[PDB]
Amino acid sequence: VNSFSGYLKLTDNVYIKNADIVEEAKKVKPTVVVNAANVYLKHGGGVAGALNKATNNAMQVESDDYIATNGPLKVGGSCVLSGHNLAKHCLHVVGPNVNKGEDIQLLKSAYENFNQHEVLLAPLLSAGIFGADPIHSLRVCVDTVRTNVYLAVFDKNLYDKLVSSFL
Ligand SMILES: Cc1oc(=O)oc1CSc1ncnc2[nH]cnc12
Repeated sequence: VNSFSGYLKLTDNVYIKNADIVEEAKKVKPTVVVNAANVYLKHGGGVAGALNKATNNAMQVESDDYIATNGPLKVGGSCVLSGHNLAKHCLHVVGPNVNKGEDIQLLKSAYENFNQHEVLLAPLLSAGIFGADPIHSLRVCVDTVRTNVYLAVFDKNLYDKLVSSFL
């Protein structure tokens, strides 16, 4: 038993809800919240901008030191950093950005990072401003992640479409 509430169960291990991931993190304080990161951990907009704003820019400060020490992530890769006031940990995962021409097959590799964590609160990777088809992202999530994932979909219209079209 865990504290996630109001989710629709899609599969044995995947759950979905129309929610703001920032507000969901602040209420659940999950062990892991996933950020829709880029390789530079520049948290400007989308999910990343919103999570970082909710940390009063502490996520960005921590991220800049991480990059200064380690260099950029790989597309499809991840790193674990602090969850600040939102979660114990933040798993920063880089899905391919279609608006940069990145290979969409890297979406499966990106979701594989979720399997290193028993339970996660997450957005759909490569959705929103990363330009991928969210229906496809949900399919890859279901077919790749084996651990327990709670997906927050900000937009109510998209949430309903994701549920209604789910196979
Ligand atoms: C736009 C975007 O940018 C990013 O990096 O990921 C996403 C995923 S959609 C999203 N955008 C904002 N708040 C949310 N809460 C739950 N899903 C979302």
